[PDB]
Amino acid sequence: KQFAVIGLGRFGGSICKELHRMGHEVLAVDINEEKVNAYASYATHAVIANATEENELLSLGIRNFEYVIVAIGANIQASTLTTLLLKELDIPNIWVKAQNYYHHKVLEKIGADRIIHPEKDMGVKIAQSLSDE
Amino acid sequence: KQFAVIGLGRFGGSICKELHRMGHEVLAVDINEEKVNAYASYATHAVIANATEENELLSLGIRNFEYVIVAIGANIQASTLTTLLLKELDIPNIWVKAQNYYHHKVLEKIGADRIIHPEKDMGVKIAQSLSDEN
Amino acid sequence: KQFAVIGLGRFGGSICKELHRMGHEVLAVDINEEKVNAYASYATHAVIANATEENELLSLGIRNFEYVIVAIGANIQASTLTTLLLKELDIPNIWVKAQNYYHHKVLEKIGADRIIHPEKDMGVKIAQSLSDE
Amino acid sequence: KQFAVIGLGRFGGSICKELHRMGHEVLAVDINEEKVNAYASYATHAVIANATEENELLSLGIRNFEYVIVAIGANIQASTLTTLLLKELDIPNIWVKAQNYYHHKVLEKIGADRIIHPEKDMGVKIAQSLSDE
Amino acid sequence: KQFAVIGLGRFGGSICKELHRMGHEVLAVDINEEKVNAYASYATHAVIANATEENELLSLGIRNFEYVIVAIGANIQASTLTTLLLKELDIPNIWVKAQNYYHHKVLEKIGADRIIHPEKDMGVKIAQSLSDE
Amino acid sequence: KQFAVIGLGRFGGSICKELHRMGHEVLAVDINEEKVNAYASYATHAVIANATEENELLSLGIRNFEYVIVAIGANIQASTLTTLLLKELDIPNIWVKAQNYYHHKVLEKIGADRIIHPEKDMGVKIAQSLSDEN
Amino acid sequence: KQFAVIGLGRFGGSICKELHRMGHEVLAVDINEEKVNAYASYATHAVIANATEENELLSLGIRNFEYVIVAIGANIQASTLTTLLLKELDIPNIWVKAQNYYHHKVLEKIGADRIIHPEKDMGVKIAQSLSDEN
Amino acid sequence: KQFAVIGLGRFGGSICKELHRMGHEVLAVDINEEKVNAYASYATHAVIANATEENELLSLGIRNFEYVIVAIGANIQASTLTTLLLKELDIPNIWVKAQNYYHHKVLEKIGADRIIHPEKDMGVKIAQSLSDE
Ligand SMILES: Nc1ncnc2c1ncn2[C@@H]1O[C@H](COP(=O)(O)OP(=O)(O)O)[C@@H](O)[C@H]1O
Ligand SMILES: Nc1ncnc2c1ncn2[C@@H]1O[C@H](COP(=O)(O)OP(=O)(O)O)[C@@H](O)[C@H]1O
Ligand SMILES: Nc1ncnc2c1ncn2[C@@H]1O[C@H](COP(=O)(O)OP(=O)(O)O)[C@@H](O)[C@H]1O
Ligand SMILES: Nc1ncnc2c1ncn2[C@@H]1O[C@H](COP(=O)(O)OP(=O)(O)O)[C@@H](O)[C@H]1O
Ligand SMILES: Nc1ncnc2c1ncn2[C@@H]1O[C@H](COP(=O)(O)OP(=O)(O)O)[C@@H](O)[C@H]1O
Ligand SMILES: Nc1ncnc2c1ncn2[C@@H]1O[C@H](COP(=O)(O)OP(=O)(O)O)[C@@H](O)[C@H]1O
Ligand SMILES: Nc1ncnc2c1ncn2[C@@H]1O[C@H](COP(=O)(O)OP(=O)(O)O)[C@@H](O)[C@H]1O
Ligand SMILES: Nc1ncnc2c1ncn2[C@@H]1O[C@H](COP(=O)(O)OP(=O)(O)O)[C@@H](O)[C@H]1O
Repeated sequence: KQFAVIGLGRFGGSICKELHRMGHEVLAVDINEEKVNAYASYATHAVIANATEENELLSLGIRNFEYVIVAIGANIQASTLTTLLLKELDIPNIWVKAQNYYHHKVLEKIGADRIIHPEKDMGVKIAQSLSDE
Repeated sequence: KQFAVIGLGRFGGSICKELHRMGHEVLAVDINEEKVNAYASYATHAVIANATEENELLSLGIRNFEYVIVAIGANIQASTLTTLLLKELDIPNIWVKAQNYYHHKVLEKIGADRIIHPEKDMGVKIAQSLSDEN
Repeated sequence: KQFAVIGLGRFGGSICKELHRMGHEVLAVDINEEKVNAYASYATHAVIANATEENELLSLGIRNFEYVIVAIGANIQASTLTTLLLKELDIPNIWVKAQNYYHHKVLEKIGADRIIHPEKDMGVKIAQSLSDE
Repeated sequence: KQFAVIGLGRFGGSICKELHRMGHEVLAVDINEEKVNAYASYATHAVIANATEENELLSLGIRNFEYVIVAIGANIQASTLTTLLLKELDIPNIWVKAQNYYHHKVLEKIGADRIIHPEKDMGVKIAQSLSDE
Repeated sequence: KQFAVIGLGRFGGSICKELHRMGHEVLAVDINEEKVNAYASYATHAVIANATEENELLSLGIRNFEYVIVAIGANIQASTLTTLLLKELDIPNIWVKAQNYYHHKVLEKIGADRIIHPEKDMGVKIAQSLSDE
Repeated sequence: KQFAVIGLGRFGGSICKELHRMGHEVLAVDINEEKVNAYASYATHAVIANATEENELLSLGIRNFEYVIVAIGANIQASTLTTLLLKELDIPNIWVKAQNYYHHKVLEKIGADRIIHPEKDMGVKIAQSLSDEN
Repeated sequence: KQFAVIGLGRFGGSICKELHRMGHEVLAVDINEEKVNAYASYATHAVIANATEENELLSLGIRNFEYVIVAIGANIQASTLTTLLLKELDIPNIWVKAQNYYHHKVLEKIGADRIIHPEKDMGVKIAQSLSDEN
Repeated sequence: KQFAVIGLGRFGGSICKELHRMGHEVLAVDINEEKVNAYASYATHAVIANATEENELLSLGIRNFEYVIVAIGANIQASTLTTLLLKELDIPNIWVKAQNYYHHKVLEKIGADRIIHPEKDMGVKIAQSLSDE
């Protein structure tokens, strides 16, 4: 019921739209103003903020959210830095989207609860569908 | 048992590796020679060919394969052109990886059996996992 | 007499201006509002619409037009998608502007009556002019 | 019979291929080595040279050629500078490919015998074909 | 008394300041807003406009000015295009600042009354001062 | 008759060419070898040397030259360092080309006999020409 | 006890914080207002001023300070010009942070009591630590 | 006696020169060929290699070296990735140069034995020198 998604892109935006359809309260935060306006109606709360600043994260109230999904793409440093800040806020579950194998290793060692690799993870279940078909 | 994957990238390469682990015969075709060499051991047959040429597709024997997966990325025209050629070869099932919404619409109307959107489709099942995780 | 041009750019805009001079009824449709305003006086009907939506095409009345020219440039997917929709509307003649060799092949197989390659096609007639000169 | 084409791109390359088919001697000059290698078999003489340097132009023997076509694209300064050098070499006929309206005006005033606008010029003859059809 | 300077840079700004000290009416036009604000007090009229647009030049009233100095630097195309527009406005005297030898040749042939090369022209008078010293 | 120009660029090269035309002996020194070769015929003596090294300056014989012009551009530190070395060699007249206002202040306080600002100084005489023309 | 630091950056800011911890009176001057506000609590006196203007330096009272540290970075001309002004104010000890080898030479000849090269000087003591660590 | 320095820049190059003077065997590795040539005489072994590739690190023999100093600057990802690879090679002591506070935190959590901040660390000892003076 209490979910937060950081980064409204192809992967992050899809999570907000799907969660909103199921009837869940989702907080969407993104630096780009156009992304927040587009997903303003698809999220319970839409915020234009920078996730790499610890002062803004406290203003949003991320510590309240049990699940935080960091879906920042094409900016690996922002994704790595955001998750490191979230552990200081003792977030119980942090789900991070990885970009490559090296980024996957860094996120694992800095304390990411679950690492998502949308291109690689989709292949291993498309292949599973082929066997079942 | 008879699968063909076109385009050995992040999405296409993952399918070949996973299918090979399960014990399936997979044909891997890619224009780039480095990709084919890397996945030569992970595929039953690895071929360096261009999927946009109908003469090369007949040489491989794609008509034999019941399932063909077009995993070409960052080259939308090659992905669109390859699937159009495959329908001429009366391929029963063609699975195509889409890049954006506009590419999804084009593939649907040209006769793609199943369209895959790895970034968008993963989000709708990650969100499903969140609900099931309470 | 009944012509429709989709995409008011360097190639599409030149067709509307030349046809208007000859005294022909031309319908101009383009997503960009500035392009439609600029060519509003150079076309019998100017419409701000998206050619990739089949609902808007029926509103314009494209099925009435015998000749439809798809002059969309720099957006290959929009050009490919528009021509595929037009064949559903049983348009007799569809002329499409191609961007590269791969786009030329796709348009040919999806049922484009005539494919135009302005950069390549101009070279083969400039060269012809050199021989005649 | 004696033609020279400068810049082996979409427009320049099409002229060399078409002239070669008709059986004409064409000299192809381009800074990029890949372009010259690709069109080496499609031109009687292929040269890797920079057209903005007056010393290299004399080495090629451009003054011998009666017709010189400057098909440099995406580099307006190189196209403008090349044609200015050619007039010093008293080239009888110089055909230049223009990029926009402002480039068309500059080429006209610096002494270009014929200015070609492939995107705009193709539209005025596609529109003519529509009327004749 | 009636002077116009286009481009408020190191060379253009120095002309406005020196002319203002001598008691002359100078119109300063520049695209950058910071440059116009800095030289607003050093010019009789300061305008934020683009010199490459013929519509804006007529609004300023450049045709009234007998002397127009085009001091645009680091943007050779803007400098070349601006002077070509000014000749359409039948400006009696046009003084242009050149960037290199090739730019000097282009400006001379498009009808620049006087071409200024601040780096090169200063050397020929510093050397003259050495002989007189 | 005895002039030395350091830095063969747009400003430094113009001084050597103009002085050579008037019939003066000019020594041209520059780190770049292409610049020295280009201006070898336009100078009585052309030398490929670094002006920031005091050992090379003595080899050239700069102390003999009464007028030394430091026309180094785009390298403010080299221009500032060269003029500081020249004062140790008790050069009577040192003319330096400045790059900006801050560089003008530094050169003035380190003992530059005359500071030249080609972009700014040309404007104040172009403006003077406008007044005399009207 | 009487120290002045000019330029509140990575190097200048570290000096003010460390001196403040030890219990010393430090004057911090910087053109940027955000830097002065950030280090206002870490310095006894924080001033927003330009060090290249001799009128502002007298207002601060730099002549009173025995030690002045010029930690201006990325603006070599400001660093060079500031130290030249300080010698006119007969400052006993002037410590300057250098940017490169050429800037090091200029500062040495204009009368800098001690020149600091944080990147180079840290390497020669990290290497010393390696030898002592066996 | 057995030291390896990765990245021949202002900080890395100073370590190699100082260690070479003291009479120590230093291996210098850098992607840039000019840096390796300049420091070839100042290091016992100079190698042109990429530290982000685990295959090249084994070729050099980094596992033999007890002390490895990662002095990569202006490329934070290369510095972070290199140190992560070194821990797989069970390097006893790894000294890393940090760029900012956020990079300092990441290196600390991924297992850097000692983190060096040349700009910040020099200030705390210059200030110490002032008190002692
Ligand atoms: N520091 C940041 N804080 C919050 N959101 C960010 C930050 N940096 C980037 N983003 C957002 O993350 C999104 C990443 O999208 P993109 O790079 O297109 O790949 P994807 O859509 O797969 O995530 C961007 O839309 C951007 O707005
Ligand atoms: N015409 C083609 N025929 C076969 N394979 C192709 C063709 N064009 C591209 N490919 C392959 O498809 C792959 C696409 O990978 P990429 O663009 O990185 O995205 P992804 O890894 O998500 O597929 C490339 O590795 C390339 O080798
Ligand atoms: N989906 C669309 N529907 C209608 N018009 C479009 C669409 N997408 C782009 N266009 C128009 O097509 C034109 C293409 O112009 P451009 O890309 O500059 O190349 P060209 O001028 O050669 O056509 C654009 O001006 C744009 O307004
Ligand atoms: N200075 C030059 N001299 C000769 N050829 C050039 C020069 N600059 C660019 N070219 C060539 O001109 C060609 C222009 O092609 P491009 O910019 O793709 O547009 P187009 O194909 O329409 O000409 C390039 O392939 C380039 O190799
Ligand atoms: N299209 C334009 N119209 C008017 N002013 C322009 C235009 N383009 C550039 N300028 C101005 O011309 C000035 C050129 O300055 P710069 O490039 O620094 O060299 P300089 O100072 O020697 O002229 C810039 O400050 C810019 O504001
Ligand atoms: N340390 C040095 N000693 C001698 N000459 C130098 C030194 N550094 C640079 N130069 C020369 O000074 C010239 C400066 O030219 P440039 O930077 O193009 O501006 P300008 O042409 O206006 O002087 C360069 O051609 C360079 O060869
Ligand atoms: N003229 C000046 N007077 C005073 N302070 C200055 C002046 N110019 C720059 N500074 C300050 O010096 C600091 C230099 O910091 P920076 O360039 O980041 O490198 P570092 O942090 O290593 O010193 C800047 O924060 C700036 O505020
Ligand atoms: N992947 C890499 N492997 C090895 N060396 C690298 C790599 N990336 C950068 N370097 C080297 O590290 C050096 C960093 O220097 P620089 O960025 O100037 O800052 P500093 O001199 O303070 O280290 C560069 O000279 C570069 O050659």
